[PDB]
Amino acid sequence: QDLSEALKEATKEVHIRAENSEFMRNFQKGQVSREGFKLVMASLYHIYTALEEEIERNKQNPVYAPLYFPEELHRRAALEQDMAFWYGPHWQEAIPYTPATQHYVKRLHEVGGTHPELLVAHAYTRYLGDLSGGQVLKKIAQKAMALPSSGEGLAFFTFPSIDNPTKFKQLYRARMNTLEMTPEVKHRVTEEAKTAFLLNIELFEELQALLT
Ligand code: HEM
Repeated sequence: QDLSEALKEATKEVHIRAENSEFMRNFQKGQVSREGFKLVMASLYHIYTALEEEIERNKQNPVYAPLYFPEELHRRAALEQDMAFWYGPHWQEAIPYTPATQHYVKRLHEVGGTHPELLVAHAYTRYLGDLSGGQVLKKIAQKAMALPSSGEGLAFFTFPSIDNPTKFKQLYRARMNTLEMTPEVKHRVTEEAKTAFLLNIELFEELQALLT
């Protein structure tokens, strides 16, 4: 079985649970507010910064190299633009760094520095989601908060270097399937993907508590 299919099958259950977290449930209903949106986007800024720092550290490592697509996928630059939009010129000293966000970042650094063969699980969890349901979330946010079609405030959800997300997603999956795989690695990669989803659920649960 291809790694791309194994990951989808391994995370379809936790994905349903993630969609139904209180925060995401409210988001989908279009009940997302500026306060809550700023919290999630600031948290993602920290998460993608860590993820991409680890991707750079392992770009030449065969256990990840086939998935090195910084021009097309990396989100740090986009999040920096969004932070300036939502938090202003001095966003760097204004954005929050929640405990759940810190925990996620911690695991990313452990994986990138000690278990790089599992980094693909984290890239899969974040990037393939961004190219999929992330586009649905983008539309909901635009409608709920009156964000312009021009993209301001939603750079994170925009991929100017990718003509068609569906096509790129198929390419990314194909390259994922070229990674040298063994039962050992496949087993652990799918397990780490479930952990990545849980880290996201825990973040959402925390943000919801901060909002309520
Ligand atoms: C607000 C709740 C969410 C909505 C509306 C949503 C919706 C979707 C949709 C419509 C797809 C495409 C399904 C398909 O092609 O069969 C998808 C796939 C995906 N989502 Fe989400 N999603 C949500 C939250 C999340 C979260 C929290 C994560 C984890 C960061 C996530 C990660 C993924 C991944 C990795 C994929 C790609 C699956 C694959 O093709 O292998 N999603 N999502």
